[PDB]
Amino acid sequence: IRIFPRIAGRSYIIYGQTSGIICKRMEKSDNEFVIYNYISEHYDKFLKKYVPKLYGKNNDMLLLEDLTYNYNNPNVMDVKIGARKRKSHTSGFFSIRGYTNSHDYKFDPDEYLTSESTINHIKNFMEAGGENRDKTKQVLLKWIMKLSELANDLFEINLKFDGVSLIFIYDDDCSKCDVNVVDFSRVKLIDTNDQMTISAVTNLIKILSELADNP
Ligand SMILES: O=P(O)(O)O[C@@H]1[C@@H](OP(=O)(O)O)[C@H](OP(=O)(O)O)[C@@H](O)[C@H](OP(=O)(O)O)[C@H]1OP(=O)(O)O
Ligand SMILES: Nc1ncnc2c1ncn2[C@@H]1O[C@H](COP(=O)(O)OP(=O)(O)O)[C@@H](O)[C@H]1O
Ligand SMILES: [Mg+2]
Ligand SMILES: [Mg+2]
Repeated sequence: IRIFPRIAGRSYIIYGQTSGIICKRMEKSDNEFVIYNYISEHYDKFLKKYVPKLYGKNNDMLLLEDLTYNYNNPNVMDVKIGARKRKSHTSGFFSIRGYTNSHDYKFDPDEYLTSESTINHIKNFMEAGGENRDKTKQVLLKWIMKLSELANDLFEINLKFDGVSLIFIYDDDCSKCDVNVVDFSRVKLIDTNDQMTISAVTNLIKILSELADNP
């Protein structure tokens, strides 16, 4: 058994016994599985664009696509865009839960931040990408392109995305990047769209667009 280098969460996550798969234990209920299936049947396009593939279930374990698999030198950031259980967001509209090398910058997931500190932590996450500005702003722009489409699509989806995170990834060489939505354990059916979750994504798009544009 090989422990998966998580960025955040308390969940039991291991490498699969084969390439490109992780096993996440459903700790408290099978609700994450129920919600993958429900999204599979009602919003399959959403599942295809924005969510790691669910290959299968093994008792309490989900076999998930390893979002880090195709990266020589992956940098990962977990941002919670869904509602916290109780507790307000550490950055108002969202909470950064962790990032690759966040220890080196004295990052603390319990610390409520100003806009300045929030933006500095995202700048911190981007430092591994090096001083070549053209290729780091390409990463920012590919993230903005997918996040924009996600915020657009969220208006047409009647789910409360309580607890869901965005996983931002980029390779050290800035050759490759992505962002995807994870963690549906606390997602709920509702009769409208999720304005809190949409505001989290639009606020991130704002921050990233400010970085992509600064000189
Ligand atoms: O991620 P969602 O679901 O929102 O809730 C998590 C909660 O976050 P928030 O909701 O308070 O942000 C964490 O509290 P934090 O240390 O961040 O204050 C809990 O430690 C964690 O429960 P744990 O697994 O530790 O028992 C929850 O996950 P779960 O309920 O899916 O297990
Ligand atoms: N499919 C995935 N591929 C790669 N890393 C993942 C994947 N899903 C989760 N992770 C990693 O695991 C961490 C916790 O994921 P999450 O599903 O939110 O667990 P929890 O429900 O315990 O919060 C993330 O911060 C990320 O580092
Ligand atoms: Mg989580
Ligand atoms: Mg969870």
